[PDB]
Amino acid sequence: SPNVIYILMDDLGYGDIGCFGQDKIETPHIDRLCSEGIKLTQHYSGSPVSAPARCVLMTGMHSGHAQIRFNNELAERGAVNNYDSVYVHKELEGQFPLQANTMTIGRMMQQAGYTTGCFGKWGLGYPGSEGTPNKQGFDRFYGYNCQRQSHTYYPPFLYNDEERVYLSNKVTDPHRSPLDKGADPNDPASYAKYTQKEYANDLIFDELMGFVDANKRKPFFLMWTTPLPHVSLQAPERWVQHYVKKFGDEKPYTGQAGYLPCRYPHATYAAMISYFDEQIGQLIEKLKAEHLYENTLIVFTSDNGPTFNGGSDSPWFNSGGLFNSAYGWGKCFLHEGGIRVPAIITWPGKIKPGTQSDHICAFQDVMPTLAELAGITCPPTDGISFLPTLLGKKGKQKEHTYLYWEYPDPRIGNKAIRMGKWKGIITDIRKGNTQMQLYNLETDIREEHDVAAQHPDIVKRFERLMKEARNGPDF
Ligand SMILES: [Ca+2]
Repeated sequence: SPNVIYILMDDLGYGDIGCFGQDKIETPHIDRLCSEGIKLTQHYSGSPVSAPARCVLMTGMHSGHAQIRFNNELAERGAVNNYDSVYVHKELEGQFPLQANTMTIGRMMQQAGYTTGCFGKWGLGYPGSEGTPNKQGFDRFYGYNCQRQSHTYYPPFLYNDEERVYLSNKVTDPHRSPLDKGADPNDPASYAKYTQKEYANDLIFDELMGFVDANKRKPFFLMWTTPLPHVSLQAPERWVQHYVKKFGDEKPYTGQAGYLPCRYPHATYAAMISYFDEQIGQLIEKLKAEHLYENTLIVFTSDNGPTFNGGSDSPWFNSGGLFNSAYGWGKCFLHEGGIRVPAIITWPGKIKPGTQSDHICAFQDVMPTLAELAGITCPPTDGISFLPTLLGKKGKQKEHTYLYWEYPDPRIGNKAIRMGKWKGIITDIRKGNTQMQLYNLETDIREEHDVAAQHPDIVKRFERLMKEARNGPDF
C-alpha cells in the first residue's frame, strides 16, 4: 500500500498545461508527469469555486450533499474584509468551518496508519474553529488558513499547524493597493512595491519538502493545496522576464478587475504556472533520490476552472482548452469550462505511462479511490472508486448514473446534471429562473447550442434527478 501526493492547483484551467493543449505556458515537469501516467479527460471538481470544491474533495460527498456549498466569509463576525483588522484579530480570519468529527480523506488515511500533511491553502475553517487542518485529519499543516489572505503572495504571516508564523512582509490589502498617484503605469519600477521579502510559495515548498525528508521511511498522505495560479499576479522576476522575452511587450494591468496591479499580466500568469511546474520538478528529483518514485502515487489537478478578473486573460491563453473561459463560462459557473479540470495520475510500474481514460469521475470519487488503494473499508460517500481505471481494468470500473453540481452563491445560483453526453444547467436561480439549458457534449463541447426544447423528456428526467440528488434547504 503506497504513499499518495495529491497536488491541487487553484483556478488552473483545463487547457493551462501543455498536455491539455497549452501553446504559450511551458509546463515541462507537468507534461513529463503526464507522459509517465494516465491523463483523465472527463474529471470534474465538486464546485466552480474553492471552498465547496475542497469540501467535496475532503468529505467524499457531492455539492448537493456537502457541508460547504459556497465561499462563506462569516462577515457577521466583523471587519473580515479588512486585512489590518484580520492581522490584529484572528477571530476575523478564514471561512465557514467543517463540523468536528467530519470524516475527511486526511482522517481516513490517518486511521489507515498514514502520517498526513497539507501544504499551501486550507479554506475549510477559521483559526480556532472545529474545522482547522489539524482537527480535520492532518497531523501537519503549513501556509494560508484563509482564502482572503492568499490574495497576496507576500502575506504578513502564515500557519505552522495551529500557530501563526509572522513574516518580514508589511500587512497589505491587495484590493486597495493601486499605483502611487502619478506613477508611470508602463514603468516596471511603479510595481516594485508588490514584491516584498518572503514569497509564500517558497516557504510552503521548503516545508512540504521538509515533511517528505521527515517521513521518507514512513507511509505518508501529502496534499499540496497550492494557491497558484490564483490572482494576484505575483511571481519571481526570473520567471516573469522569461515570458517578457517570449511574449514581448504588453498593456499593463492597473487593477480594473480587482487584486494587485501588474506591469506584464500575461508574462506573470505564465511565470506563476512555470514557477510551480519547476517546484514539481524538484519534488520528483527528491522522490527518485530517496527511491520513493516507484512506491508513490501522485494526483495533479485544479480546484475549479480559469478566472475572469485580477488581470487574468483566460481567452488569450485559451485556459479553458476545449471550453470557453470568458466570465459566465469558467470559474463561478457550472459550464464545463468551470467544473471540468485537468487531471494526471502517476504510479510507476502500476499505472501505464502515456495512457488516457475518458471515465466520468469527480472529487467525490477521490475518497473511495484512496480507501480501495489503502485496502480499507470506505466511509459513507457519494464517490465511486476510479482505481480500476488507473490500473487498466476497465472491466471492473463502476460508472455514475449521473453527476450533480449546485453552486448556491448569493447573486446567481446554479444547478447542473451530467448523464452521458447530456449536460443540463439551471443558472440565474436567485433571479427566480427555473428554465433548464440542455447541451449535447458529444456534438457541442462548448455548450453554445441549447436544445432543451427538443428533449422535454430529458429536461424532466434531469429536473427530478436534481430533487433526488440534493440535501438541506432548496434555493
Ligand atoms: Ca479556486
